[PDB]
Amino acid sequence: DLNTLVSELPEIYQTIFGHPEWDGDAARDCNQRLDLITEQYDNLSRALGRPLNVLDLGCAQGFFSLSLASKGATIVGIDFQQENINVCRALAEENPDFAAEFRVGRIEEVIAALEEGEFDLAIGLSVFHHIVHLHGIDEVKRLLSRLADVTQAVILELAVKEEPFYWGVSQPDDPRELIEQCAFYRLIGEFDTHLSPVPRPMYLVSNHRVLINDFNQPFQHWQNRSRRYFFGEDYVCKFFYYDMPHGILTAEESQRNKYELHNEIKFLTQPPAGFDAPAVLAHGENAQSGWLVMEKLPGRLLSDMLAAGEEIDREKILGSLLRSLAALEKQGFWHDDVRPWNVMVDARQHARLIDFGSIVTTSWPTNLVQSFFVFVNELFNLPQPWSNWLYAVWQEPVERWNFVLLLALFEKKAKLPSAEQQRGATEQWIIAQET
Amino acid sequence: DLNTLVSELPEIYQTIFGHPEWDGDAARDCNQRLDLITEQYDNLSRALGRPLNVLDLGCAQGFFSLSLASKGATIVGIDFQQENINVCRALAEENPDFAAEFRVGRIEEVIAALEEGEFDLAIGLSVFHHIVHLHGIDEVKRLLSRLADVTQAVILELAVKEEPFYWGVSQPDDPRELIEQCAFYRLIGEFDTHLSPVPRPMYLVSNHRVLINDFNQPFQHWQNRSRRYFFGEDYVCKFFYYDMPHGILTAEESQRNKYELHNEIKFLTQPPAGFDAPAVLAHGENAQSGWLVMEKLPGRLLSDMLAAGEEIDREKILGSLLRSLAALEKQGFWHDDVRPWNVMVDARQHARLIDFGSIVTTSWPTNLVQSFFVFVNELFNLPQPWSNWLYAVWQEPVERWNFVLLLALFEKKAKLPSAEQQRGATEQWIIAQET
Amino acid sequence: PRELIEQCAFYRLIGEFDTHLSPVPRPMYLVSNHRVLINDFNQPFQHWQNRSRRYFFGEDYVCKFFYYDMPHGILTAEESQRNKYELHNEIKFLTQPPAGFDAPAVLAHGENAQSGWLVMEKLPGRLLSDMLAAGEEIDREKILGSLLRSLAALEKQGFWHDDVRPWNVMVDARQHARLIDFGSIVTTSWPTNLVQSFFVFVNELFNLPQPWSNWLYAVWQEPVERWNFVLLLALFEKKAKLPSAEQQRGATEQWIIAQET
Ligand SMILES: C[S@@+](CC[C@H](N)C(=O)[O-])C[C@H]1O[C@@H](n2cnc3c(N)ncnc32)[C@H](O)[C@@H]1O
Ligand SMILES: C[S@@+](CC[C@H](N)C(=O)[O-])C[C@H]1O[C@@H](n2cnc3c(N)ncnc32)[C@H](O)[C@@H]1O
Ligand SMILES: O=c1cc(N2CCOCC2)oc2c(-c3ccccc3)cccc12
Ligand SMILES: O=c1cc(N2CCOCC2)oc2c(-c3ccccc3)cccc12
Ligand SMILES: O=c1cc(N2CCOCC2)oc2c(-c3ccccc3)cccc12
Ligand SMILES: [Cl-]
Ligand SMILES: [Cl-]
Ligand SMILES: [Cl-]
Repeated sequence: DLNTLVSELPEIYQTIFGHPEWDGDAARDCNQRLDLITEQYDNLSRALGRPLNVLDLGCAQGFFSLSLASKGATIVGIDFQQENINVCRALAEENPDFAAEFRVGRIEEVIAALEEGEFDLAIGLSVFHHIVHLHGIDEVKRLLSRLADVTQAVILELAVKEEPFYWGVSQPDDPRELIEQCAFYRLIGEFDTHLSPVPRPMYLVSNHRVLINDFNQPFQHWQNRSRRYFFGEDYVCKFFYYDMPHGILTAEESQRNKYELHNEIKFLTQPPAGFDAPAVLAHGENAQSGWLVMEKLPGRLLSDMLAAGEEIDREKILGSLLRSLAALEKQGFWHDDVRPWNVMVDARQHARLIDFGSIVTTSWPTNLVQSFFVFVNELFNLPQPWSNWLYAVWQEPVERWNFVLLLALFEKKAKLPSAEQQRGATEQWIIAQET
Repeated sequence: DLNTLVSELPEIYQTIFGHPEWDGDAARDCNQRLDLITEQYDNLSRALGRPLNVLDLGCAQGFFSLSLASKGATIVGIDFQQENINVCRALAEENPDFAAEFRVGRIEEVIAALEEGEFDLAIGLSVFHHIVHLHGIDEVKRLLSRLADVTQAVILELAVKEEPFYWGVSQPDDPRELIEQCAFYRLIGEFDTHLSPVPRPMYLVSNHRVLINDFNQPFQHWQNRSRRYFFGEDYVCKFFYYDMPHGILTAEESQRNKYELHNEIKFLTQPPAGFDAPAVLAHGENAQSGWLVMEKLPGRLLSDMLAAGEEIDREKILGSLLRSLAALEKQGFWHDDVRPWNVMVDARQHARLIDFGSIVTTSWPTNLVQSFFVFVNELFNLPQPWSNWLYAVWQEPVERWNFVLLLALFEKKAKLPSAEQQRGATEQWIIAQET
Repeated sequence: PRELIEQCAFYRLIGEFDTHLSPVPRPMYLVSNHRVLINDFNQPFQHWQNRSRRYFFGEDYVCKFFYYDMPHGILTAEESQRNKYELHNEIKFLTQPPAGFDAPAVLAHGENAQSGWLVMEKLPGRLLSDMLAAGEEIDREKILGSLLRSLAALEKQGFWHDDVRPWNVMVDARQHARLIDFGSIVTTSWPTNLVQSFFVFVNELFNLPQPWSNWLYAVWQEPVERWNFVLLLALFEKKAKLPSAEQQRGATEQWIIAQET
């Protein structure tokens, strides 16, 4: 009988599915977490085009398991207390069409035994802090990595050290230390536990997909540490953290990240005429982070080609870059931050800027022209006619320095007088000194 | 002045009796516990026919003490904080007709000094976990035993390990480990502490009385471990636990207990004509347990008589049992589970079944006839004419096996042919093999 | 060293090397969580299951992988040798099946000192033991008849299966059953013992209502030299016409079978 199985629960942690006579007794009503979890279930189910297999770790009285089985999910619920599992099976028996199984088992053993592809979605709500408390942080991170490795998505609600209880003392400094080794993660909500005023963050995590409410796609590789890049078949997703764990970002740096991304979004959604910019496939910002999905460009980053000493055509790289810098300038745009790590080189040795967070609209623009000289020097130090080019620019009154001029003198550099035949000289040492 | 004594309380744990200006400040309102405690006070007072002497251990600000003294109880309240006792006496002085005394003392010392008969009822609400936390579980069990030994009834509210605080870690696995050595105990409610979402069970416990809301009587002995039997002057109370501590019962076993008792109740309240069944004096079931009070039968259990090798008349035991089995069968009833531990033998060597939880109403009934053969063998291996009896039954087509037939062949067994003169033979080895 | 890898899905010792530090060589293992990597058959699998036998399931194959050499006390000399014998035997049966019996096609096979493997076409359905445990609905008529029909066909060609259990039988969606573990196939009062355990099988499958009990009772009346699978199948097909067991003495055989079980 259910009355008996319920009374024997050491704790009525969750709502008893379909049995509201216990809602007043449940530690946690579960409706807020459920609303968020069903939404993420729908997203991933829509993306995969089918009902999902769901794993529920530390599933307690089965509420999220049954509730998802109710929407047509196939669920396995795991808990290490026999009493919790007894209630789960009795509830599944009241719902014989739900495809729902429950097992007494330890989460550590189950994760060691999972096979990639068995489950699309795993949920682990308020369970891992127990494992943290007994096995430590490193083991939990490896468990969580493997859980992300073998599913499409993981949803975690994580207890935090700010909670007032003795076990809080064993928690990482920040719940993100448990998951930051995973590829993709995004805070999706914050929940009241009824134990204290400190809420628990809920995270959506994946080692296989970009899971953004608007764009749900596998990626095949990813790279960095408060910016992440996910590479899919024809996209790059640029993911910025504003809110970072630990001392990582200063107020200042969070705000630059935010500003740079907002700015990249604004530039790319309304590019200037005369400039070829990557198409924007999706974008969004929230308190913790912001993201931008773009069409993916071919080639390698210039910094890589220089580090991994691969062969480069500096004429073609400089000319193509300068041509775009001049086109930009004609429309009243400039790039603050022209560096080898911001430039991509395609197979035909043509270059383009890739980080548009540093695009600005307002002795301008002499400072930028100046650092471009440095850029040129790092790119190589200067042989003729490159040195002749720089020397001609140095002879210009300063109010004439701009990118149209830089480009025009670059295109005629073979006809310009020989710098080493003049005094000359100076400008050599100035640029060399910044570098 | 009371204002002062109250402000000096380290904690306003309870409502200040008669002073509602502090109800907003009290940790616990106490009205829910009080409602339950007054009800149990009334029951026991009605059964003893007089006002009760009540002991209140760790009585804090005196609320339950004063509230019971208000209904005419004589109360002694004990607490080890001077501040709590100061408030208790000032409140008793506002109520000079209440027969109420308060003492600063330790619960451990007070219980060591109690004399049986001084107090009818003791209450210990949310106090013993402190003693558990300092002296351990074994000492607390002995304290609780002695408290049950020297009173008629004890009411305990017990903290549990599921509560979120550091001291929970010192608690038994299950609060019932503190009391299960006591004879009678029954969960009567579950209370919100305002420290957390985990409620505290309240237990009614006795080493002298069956305390069932409908039947409140001394018992003189008791026996077993999820079934208990209390023996009073003309009753047996059969008490079944559905909800047990620890791994004790499986879902399966709780449900059998429930079903068996429900079934015993249904059979005994409407017995078949032609069968003499023990009269039912009271019965009830709830989530944790169920109980049945019956008139008490004379004699000893057959299993005891066999173990303690006391002398038996197998003819009279078998015939009288068979006669009742046949009468039952005629009315469409059978007993699933005819064993020596289910049979009682009176001084005239006549036997009767005592456990009717295994009574059923639907090749039936061959399996039962079969195990009866085993029963017969355990009871003894077979000399003549017993073996001749079994051999005759074995010769019957199976659709004819039933208890009327078993009884009829048993009564004529001295005239039946000699089994050892036939082949014979088999059936000997079959039964011997189950056994 | 296998404790370091046995949690991985697929692993196979491929050699043993001299380190020049000592006379003790170091094993080399090939390990995968995604592919069956057998020198002759190299394919992804999508799931796997058990603990000295492993099963890998790919799109149209099952790979059956037997360990002869196990870590720790796991297998006795005896048990390694049974594993070896059972797999060798499954290979020999399946590569030359009897006419009149439909057997899974063999896609690859091999044995070495540590282990042996067999890749077969994959059958549809669920294992009978699962359907009984996970109490899913079954047609015992169709399961028993189809099984018996194959047991009789086998017997006609001089083959028997030693070990007919729910965990050795697969049931397709049309409730038709087939044997799946052919390591227990034998070629030589035979075959009474097997007929006997089949009675137990029948009982576990359910205890017996009519006409099932009538079927068993008829068999029990047969002189023992007549017990075989052709007979079992023939009496099973006519069980609705056989006399009622409970109208006879009867009786015995009920208790005998019930007692083994
Ligand atoms: C705080 S509750 C959370 C229950 C449920 N996940 C929820 O949030 O609604 C933690 C649950 O995990 C279970 N649990 C804790 N550690 C576990 C482990 N190592 N393996 C399996 N279950 C565990 C406990 O039995 C308990 O039901
Ligand atoms: C949590 S409060 C409960 C008060 C009261 N029984 C109630 O439930 O309303 C525990 C009380 O027990 C008292 N106390 C704790 N340990 C004690 C001991 N060993 N002897 C006497 N009093 C004690 C404390 O002073 C405190 O008033
Ligand atoms: O469109 C892009 C294509 C790439 N390439 C595509 C092939 O993989 C190597 C990187 O990278 C981009 C990056 C980037 C970020 C980190 C490292 C390297 C490149 C930033 C913005 C846009 C792109
Ligand atoms: O009416 C009854 C009388 C007794 N007797 C009465 C004298 O004391 C010995 C037991 O016992 C009963 C038991 C029982 C339970 C445990 C042990 C022994 C008996 C169960 C049900 C009914 C009765
Ligand atoms: O062809 C087969 C198909 C299957 N099925 C196919 C679908 O997955 C469930 C198992 O299983 C087989 C097994 C087996 C081994 C372990 C568990 C269950 C089955 C053994 C031999 C052959 C097969
Ligand atoms: Cl957690
Ligand atoms: Cl307590
Ligand atoms: Cl704490």
